[PDB]
Amino acid sequence: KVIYKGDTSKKQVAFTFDISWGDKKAIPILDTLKERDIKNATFFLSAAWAERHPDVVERIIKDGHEIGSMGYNYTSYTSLETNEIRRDLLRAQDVFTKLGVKQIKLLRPPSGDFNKATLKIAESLGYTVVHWSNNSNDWKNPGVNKIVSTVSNNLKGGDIVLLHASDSALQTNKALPLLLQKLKSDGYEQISVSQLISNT
Repeated sequence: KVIYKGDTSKKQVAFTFDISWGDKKAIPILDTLKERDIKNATFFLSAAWAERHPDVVERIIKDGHEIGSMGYNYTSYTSLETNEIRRDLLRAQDVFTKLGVKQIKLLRPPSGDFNKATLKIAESLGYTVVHWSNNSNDWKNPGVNKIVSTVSNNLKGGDIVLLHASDSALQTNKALPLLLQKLKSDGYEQISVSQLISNT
């Protein structure tokens, strides 16, 4: 009931960007996506961050991208009671609505940590939990070439690719045109995570 990937027999993939902190890297990444004509990437946002940087959220919404939740506080759901998790998710949705975000259907739990409890809660709140199938490791800043080869050497149809647009991502923007070119030249289509889910 978590989604790791979409239809493996079709040439559609989802680039996803997590943002848990920062005020410098997301906007240039957004400028790059616009310049390369991508209007349907997916961004998972910590709502504590979003509340502090509504200008960045505004830009994500304006350019057309899908937004998913990463809760409010950036602490692991596996280390929390049931009610604490529900409350974090509710606080987050409250913030997202005030920022004008279309109602959240998608959840990426902080740090990617979840268990059985988390999933049922998420289901109780109407959320689909989203993981990934292709980790760029861009948060490690291993070099542009390494980000590009990690994603592209392993690229399969249906992939959900993990990238970051937080201020930890020093090289993601530099890698992004090369990633998008690889997609186009090899006949893959970049779609949002919701588009990918419905296309399964």
